[PDB]
Amino acid sequence: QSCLPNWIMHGKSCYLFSFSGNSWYGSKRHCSQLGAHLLKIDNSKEFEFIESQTSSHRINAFWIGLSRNQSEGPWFWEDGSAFFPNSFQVRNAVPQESLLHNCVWIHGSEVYNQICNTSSYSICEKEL
Amino acid sequence: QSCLPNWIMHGKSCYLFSFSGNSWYGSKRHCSQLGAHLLKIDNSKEFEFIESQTSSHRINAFWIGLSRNQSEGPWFWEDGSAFFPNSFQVRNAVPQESLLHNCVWIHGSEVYNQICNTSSYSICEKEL
Ligand SMILES: [Mg+2]
Ligand SMILES: [Mg+2]
Repeated sequence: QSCLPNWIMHGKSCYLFSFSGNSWYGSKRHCSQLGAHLLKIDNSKEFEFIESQTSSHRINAFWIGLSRNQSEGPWFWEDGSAFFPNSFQVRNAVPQESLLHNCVWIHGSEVYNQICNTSSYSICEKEL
Repeated sequence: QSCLPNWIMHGKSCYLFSFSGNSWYGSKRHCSQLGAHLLKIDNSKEFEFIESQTSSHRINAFWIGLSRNQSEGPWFWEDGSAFFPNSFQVRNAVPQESLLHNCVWIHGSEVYNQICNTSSYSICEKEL
């Protein structure tokens, strides 16, 4: 099958590495504007491809589709599907106390929680 | 190592799939201006990575670093290196007489010679 201009084909989907700063919120709207969603990392195969591109773009971090309503709350993907530490675990980045670290980005080969209104790059996914 | 934003690491190189129309000439100067060069396909492993991308963007063709000086002359890569058909053969799909189909692009999975001032997309490559 085919992907759109500037989107990368891999596996069961097309991905767009958006080198443009936005909140997680804005990054979520952008992907959806394009008929897509924030990157769901389903399994280690898909993590491996993602990590090959995120680790060659170290200067940037990339919001993904993982979040939680609040600090005590479970992580969930965009489709509402539950999170499994089948590919990565979320590294708690919080310096001290915080109720705001409720959105997830990837940097290099690691995944961190960050403040949702923080500026970062992003990855969009669209299933073939 | 690292690639420039909007470029893609694979094997020993960074690649720019450029979704913008240009003659082979302009594609060549656009690549060189980025400190790169039009795609050189060294082998099957590399050809398979490129074709994974070009086959999912079939609405258009991609200029590469292959071209010749006259119709009855050998193909060479930008670095002035010899063409050998270790990875692909150049398909001649030329419907009438022509002294001008002297530049090479990839379209889908296949490689074709074409008139050089023709507008299509391009691929830049930058070795690691
Ligand atoms: Mg996925
Ligand atoms: Mg090469």
